[PDB]
Amino acid sequence: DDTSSSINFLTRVTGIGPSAARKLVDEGIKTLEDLRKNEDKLNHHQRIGLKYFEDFEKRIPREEMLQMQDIVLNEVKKLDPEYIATVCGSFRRGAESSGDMDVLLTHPNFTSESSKQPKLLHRVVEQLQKVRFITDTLSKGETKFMGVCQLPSENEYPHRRIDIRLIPKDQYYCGVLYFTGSDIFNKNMRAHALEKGFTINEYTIRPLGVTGVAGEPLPVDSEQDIFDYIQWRYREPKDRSE
Ligand SMILES: [Mn+2]
Ligand SMILES: [Mn+2]
Repeated sequence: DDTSSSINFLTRVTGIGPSAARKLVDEGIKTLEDLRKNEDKLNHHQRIGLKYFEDFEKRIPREEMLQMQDIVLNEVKKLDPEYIATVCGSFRRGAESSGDMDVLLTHPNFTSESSKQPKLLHRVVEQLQKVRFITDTLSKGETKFMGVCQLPSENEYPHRRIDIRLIPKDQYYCGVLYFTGSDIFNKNMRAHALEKGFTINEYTIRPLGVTGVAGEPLPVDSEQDIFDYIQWRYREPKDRSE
């Protein structure tokens, strides 16, 4: 009812999951002013979401993402040019506006065999924070970081969501592909690959076999190699709507 209407509002909060939104109702937390008066019931994540609830509802204009991406890129280069960093999402596809910035990141040092190099990501984050670009963190794993950022005012920008992922270099490409979408796109493509006897995922492309349950990741060094294995002309991201 007008109360279910309540849980619906909660979940609008980044961090607030249903079961998590639910209990807060059983606590008599419904509107938002409720929540502000009740930070203590919330985790760091949720607190942040709450913190930026408004802004988080606003969309990112690509004139904005552009500058974002430049900042992110120039910072990572200065730390180690051997760093690969690509802003994926519809944004990559040319989208006129975006919801959040999401950066895929890699390094040759780091590969699907290593698997343990937090410092790799961390250093970036830190450099970003030092920059005053990242501004808060919702969470922050060895391999992933979700947070907030903001362009630099000279006089102000909204705070945006940002995600940074660390992928082993031998998996990066697929991943870039993958986070590039669109979803149909991925779908049609894995579909195709399959015709051609190949199985793709966000991590790797693999040849199938008899009975079907098969594989063993082919080497990828670019998105192109993906398309090449499946012998499909290469689609630049803009041409990826489907
Ligand atoms: Mn995202
Ligand atoms: Mn703001």
